[PDB]
Amino acid sequence: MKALILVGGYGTRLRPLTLSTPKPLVDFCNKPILLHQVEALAAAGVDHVILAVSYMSQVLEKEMKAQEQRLGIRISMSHEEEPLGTAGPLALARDLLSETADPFFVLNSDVICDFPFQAMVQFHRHHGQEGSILVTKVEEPSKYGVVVCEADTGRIHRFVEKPQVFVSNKINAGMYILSPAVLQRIQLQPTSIEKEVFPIMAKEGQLYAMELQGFWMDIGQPKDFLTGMCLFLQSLRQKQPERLCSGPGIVGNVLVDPSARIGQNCSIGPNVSLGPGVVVEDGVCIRRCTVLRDARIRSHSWLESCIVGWRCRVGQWVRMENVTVLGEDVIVNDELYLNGASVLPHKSIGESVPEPRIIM
Amino acid sequence: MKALILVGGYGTRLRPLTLSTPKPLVDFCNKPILLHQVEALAAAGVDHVILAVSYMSQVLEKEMKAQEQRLGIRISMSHEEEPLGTAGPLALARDLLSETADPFFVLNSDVICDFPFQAMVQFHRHHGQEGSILVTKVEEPSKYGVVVCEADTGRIHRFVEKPQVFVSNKINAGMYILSPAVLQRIQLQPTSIEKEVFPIMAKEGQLYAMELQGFWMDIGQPKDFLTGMCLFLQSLRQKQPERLCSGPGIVGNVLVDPSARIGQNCSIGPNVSLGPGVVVEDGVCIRRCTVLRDARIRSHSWLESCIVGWRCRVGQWVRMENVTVLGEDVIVNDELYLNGASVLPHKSIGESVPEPRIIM
Ligand SMILES: Nc1nc2c(ncn2[C@@H]2O[C@H](COP(=O)(O)OP(=O)(O)O[C@H]3O[C@H](CO)[C@@H](O)[C@H](O)[C@@H]3O)[C@@H](O)[C@H]2O)c(=O)[nH]1
Ligand SMILES: Nc1nc2c(ncn2[C@@H]2O[C@H](COP(=O)(O)OP(=O)(O)O[C@H]3O[C@H](CO)[C@@H](O)[C@H](O)[C@@H]3O)[C@@H](O)[C@H]2O)c(=O)[nH]1
Ligand SMILES: [Mg+2]
Ligand SMILES: [Mg+2]
Repeated sequence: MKALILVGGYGTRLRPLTLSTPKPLVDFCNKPILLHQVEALAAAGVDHVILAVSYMSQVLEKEMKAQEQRLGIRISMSHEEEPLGTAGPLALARDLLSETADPFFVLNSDVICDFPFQAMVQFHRHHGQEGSILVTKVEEPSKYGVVVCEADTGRIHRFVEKPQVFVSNKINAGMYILSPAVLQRIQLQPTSIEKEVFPIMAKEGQLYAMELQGFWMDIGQPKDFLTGMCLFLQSLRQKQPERLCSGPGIVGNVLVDPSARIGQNCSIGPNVSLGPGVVVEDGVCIRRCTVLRDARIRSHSWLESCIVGWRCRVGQWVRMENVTVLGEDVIVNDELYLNGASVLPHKSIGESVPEPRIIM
Repeated sequence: MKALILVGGYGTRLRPLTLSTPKPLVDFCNKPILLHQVEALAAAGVDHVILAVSYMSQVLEKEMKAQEQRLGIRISMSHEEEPLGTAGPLALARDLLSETADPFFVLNSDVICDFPFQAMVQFHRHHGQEGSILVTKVEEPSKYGVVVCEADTGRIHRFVEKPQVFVSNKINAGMYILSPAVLQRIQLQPTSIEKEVFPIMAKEGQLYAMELQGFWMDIGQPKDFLTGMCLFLQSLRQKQPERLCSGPGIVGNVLVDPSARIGQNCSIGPNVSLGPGVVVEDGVCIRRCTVLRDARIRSHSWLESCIVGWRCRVGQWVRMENVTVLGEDVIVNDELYLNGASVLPHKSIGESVPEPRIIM
């Protein structure tokens, strides 16, 4: 029983945080998102997880080394001297997938959702064919590829990976189960699975469609990070009300790390996740924001729908709103108004930005 | 000796403040604008003052006779039916100035400066002509009437109401002394004094000029009101350093009324005048602003180059900048941003203003 994760890649959409660390390694509610996916695969029970590293590949490999001994599950990397796309890692790991005649999971690392994994392999055993997709309805189609879905069998009549304005509402949830019979069709050259093998596979009608229960979201865009974090905090309050912090100054659904410190006389708005090692001073209001690790936020400041990078210092009386992303080790001077600014790492801002723009 | 102050002008430039209370009654460094002038006229030793205001406002009619026994000098007013310009007040009040053969003072209500009234009056007694003006050098002469001064004879060759050709650098500063004789040049019919009667007086040579010493500023405009306040605070620091409030949480030239209450752990920036009865909470940073009376500013908020009207309640974590003006009885919700927003009285605001505009 082996599962595949397309880790790495460039991650060009989440850019001001992915300049410093790779996209699977960024902290989504005090844990990396790849860590969430491998907790799900370890909870389902998988001996071997194959993982492809096309990016930095030091500081992604050492964390997998460390996490193998905490999970107790054997992990493998495959990497490549050139980017094989998202299809080509199947052809690279074809032998280590081919020695066992088991169906294998295929996951995108940016996807966070409730994980239907072994209900999905029961679905795959029921219909009996080679390829199963996950499908979730999403309001805007053009973000993510769309499938045509029928009633009982769920056989996909027609596939298209880049949607038109009104072609369909059901979106590919980016989570697949592939048999060993499909890697004989894939080639060694760098291709992309979401467009090459799915169109030709949709010609035969071997693809079937598994629905999802709830809160499917990608974290690839920096806005999508925030709304997916809000959805995950809601569903975490559903499942584990224990874990969310309750306090008199805390309103809504707030997740605080133990090493994080909250100064008194301050309000924490809804849907806020505080990383490990942060310190929030007296009289700070922060709503719908994600603060990563070791970040200091000074007194009398207001932050709303923002992402604060690692080792960031926010001055006093700073107002940040509208998806202002701060890179790693960014120092913000006091009495500044940031609206919509994505700030590149190791930068300091002298003056306020009134409009959304990228600060180099 | 008599003195005529021109008030008029319900809607000249201080508009959200004048919607509630007439222009000479609003507070400028914890004193009304008229009260600065009539205190300087008491220091001049004038015997009777008369204000010509084209509207009968009942509250100021209470105020003047309430003031005149502390002042020691009787105060009268003169009301015209339709506004006769700025000369018609002198023509309508001709009898009170013509009954005694002494020079009389003419003032504008918006002009505030150090008033050199004994030096001015002697200067008029020494030169002995029909009218003496006070001029001052300003960087931009376009807004003001600009005189040409002869060297050491203070005689004015030319008086133009407006420039547009840069006749000179020195401007009329709103300070006239007029003889009884020039009473018969004016007519009861509506006209304007600085447009009409000064030019033909300067053609003869009866107009004379004296240059002020320091910090002339108009406070007609609200943007001009703030810089006039910041300039008066520095000159008042030179004159009365012990009147200006000093403290560890207080930075720069700050004038605090003893009834005002300032909370703990907050930094009052430079050039800030607080009204009587204001309440400043914890962590409020106020720079270059003027807070009128009974106005409460809640905690953790930042205000910079702003005017706060009477009986105002400002929410927490609010950021106000770019010369914003609140009218009377204005309540601002918490976590808002006001940039350039001029606000009408008795209006509550529940949205942030991104750009300068007027809110009704
Ligand atoms: N090793 C390797 N991995 C890669 C490469 N390119 C992409 N990957 C992995 O492939 C996954 C998807 O890549 P994206 O480029 O972020 O995909 P997308 O534009 O968001 O669209 C795809 O994902 C959506 C769901 O997240 C799908 O809905 C959509 O149809 C499509 O499959 C990511 O986790 C990334 O790590 C590569 O060149 N090399
Ligand atoms: N009674 C009455 N008084 C008036 C009227 N109009 C103006 N006043 C008063 O006359 C003074 C001048 O009015 P403004 O219209 O505001 O003049 P300005 O644009 O500021 O220019 C004048 O004053 C400048 C200094 O403040 C001068 O530099 C300039 O030469 C000019 O005289 C103010 O005190 C105003 O209250 C009126 O129609 N009737
Ligand atoms: Mg993606
Ligand atoms: Mg003016």
